[PDB]
Amino acid sequence: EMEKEFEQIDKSGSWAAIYQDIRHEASDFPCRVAKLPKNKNRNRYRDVSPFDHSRIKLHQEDNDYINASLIKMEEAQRSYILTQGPLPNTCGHFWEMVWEQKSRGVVMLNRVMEKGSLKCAQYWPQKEEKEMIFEDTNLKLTLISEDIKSYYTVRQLELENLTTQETREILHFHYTTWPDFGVPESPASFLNFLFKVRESGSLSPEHGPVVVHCSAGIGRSGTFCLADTCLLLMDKRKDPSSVDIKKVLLEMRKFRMGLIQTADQLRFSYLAVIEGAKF
Ligand SMILES: [Cl-]
Ligand SMILES: [Cl-]
Ligand SMILES: [Cl-]
Ligand SMILES: [Cl-]
Ligand SMILES: [Cl-]
Ligand SMILES: [Cl-]
Ligand SMILES: [Cl-]
Repeated sequence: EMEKEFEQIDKSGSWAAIYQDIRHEASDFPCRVAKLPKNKNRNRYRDVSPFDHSRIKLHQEDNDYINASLIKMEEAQRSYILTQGPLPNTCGHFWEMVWEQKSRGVVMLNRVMEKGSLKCAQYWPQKEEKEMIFEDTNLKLTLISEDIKSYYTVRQLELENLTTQETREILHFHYTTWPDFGVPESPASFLNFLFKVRESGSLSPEHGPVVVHCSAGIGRSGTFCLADTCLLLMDKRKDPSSVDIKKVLLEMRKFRMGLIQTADQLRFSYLAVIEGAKF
């Protein structure tokens, strides 16, 4: 069904058209907090801001602002936090958010440097013996171990609230092979990656929402949540063919602007849902 639609769209060369339809129909809500002068250095891209209604609020007495959005997919029964790649001055805020929201997993869809350009701060420790302390938010972060595979890495991180000395194990799922240009030829690796995250238990309702990010937290990140949600709906719905990817994406864009940044990413999402459903 979705296969047929895909084939027709591919044949017609109309991905760019469908995508522009989505941009035109997308929700528009205020982002007043994100745009306050005092928050200028908390935003990686001035063009990418969380809506006020869905933004994640930090709990400590300071400025509560982080560029992150709660995407709550009611029918699919899953929530995600989408956020930008942390900046050098917001790494403490990032881990404060993970703590306060009770996240079990963090999903990273970029390399820290791509095409020789910085897309994200080095917000986790690369070496066991060199832990990170975030003094502003009073958190400690230690690399316990990592499982480096050919197309992704999973790291076992220990996050300690230095105030209470409570510790939590955070799983860091790092997809390291997203192409420098465009999207993956095949969704196979991306899909295997998604299934790994699912198998880990990180997406379970017993935990706080998974934190998903790329550089701006809308493009590859959008692809990840969109595919996951659509596959959920297909599995749950009485009539699995009734899942409309464009409608699902518009629903998600009620919670964060700009999800899926290109027609190629839209096409890739279709591809991934189709292939994933077969599995
Ligand atoms: Cl201000
Ligand atoms: Cl990296
Ligand atoms: Cl490449
Ligand atoms: Cl699942
Ligand atoms: Cl990115
Ligand atoms: Cl639908
Ligand atoms: Cl857009």
